[PDB]
Amino acid sequence: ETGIGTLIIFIAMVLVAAVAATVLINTAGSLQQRATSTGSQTTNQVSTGLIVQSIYGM
Amino acid sequence: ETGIGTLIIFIAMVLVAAVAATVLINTAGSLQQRATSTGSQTTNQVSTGLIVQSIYGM
Repeated sequence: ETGIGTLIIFIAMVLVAAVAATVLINTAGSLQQRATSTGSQTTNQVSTGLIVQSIYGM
Repeated sequence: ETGIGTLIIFIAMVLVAAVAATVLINTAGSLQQRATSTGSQTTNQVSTGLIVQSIYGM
């Protein structure tokens, strides 16, 4: 009967959907750390600087 | 999955803002030295002079 064949494919459908879910989570986690670090590094880059007061010679 | 594309463009937005920041700082530093030197050179120019006391002939 059709009942047996339906159950077999059902298991396969669940496993496939889990794979695509894993890709999206892993990619978002990788891009999270890069975007956070870039923002913090740029903030330090703009604000920091050195200034010359006076120059003397002998 | 709108979250993925958001993070990618975010990185680019930060980098562009850093470029425009650099231009303004570099230009102000260049104009600083010219404006300082011109003031001091003019102060010397106005105040300095020579005077003739007396002239004799033989």
